[PDB]
Amino acid sequence: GSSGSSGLPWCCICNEDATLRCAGCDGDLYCARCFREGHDNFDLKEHQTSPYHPRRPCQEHSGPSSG
Ligand SMILES: [Zn+2]
Ligand SMILES: [Zn+2]
Repeated sequence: GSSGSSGLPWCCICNEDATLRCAGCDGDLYCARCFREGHDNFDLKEHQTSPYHPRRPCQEHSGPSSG
């Protein structure tokens, strides 16, 4: 498949805030959720991701949170 998405600055899944960039998926920017959701079982062994940093589109100003 080719005709589809081009490359949003946010997660290619939710499009809220991408914090990772999959090289195996054509540099597809993913988040810490959608990614660890599916990109945690497949042959990710090759899908080398990187700490992508967009134009602070949907960034946050707080420390660590749980819950
Ligand atoms: Zn996402
Ligand atoms: Zn991938």
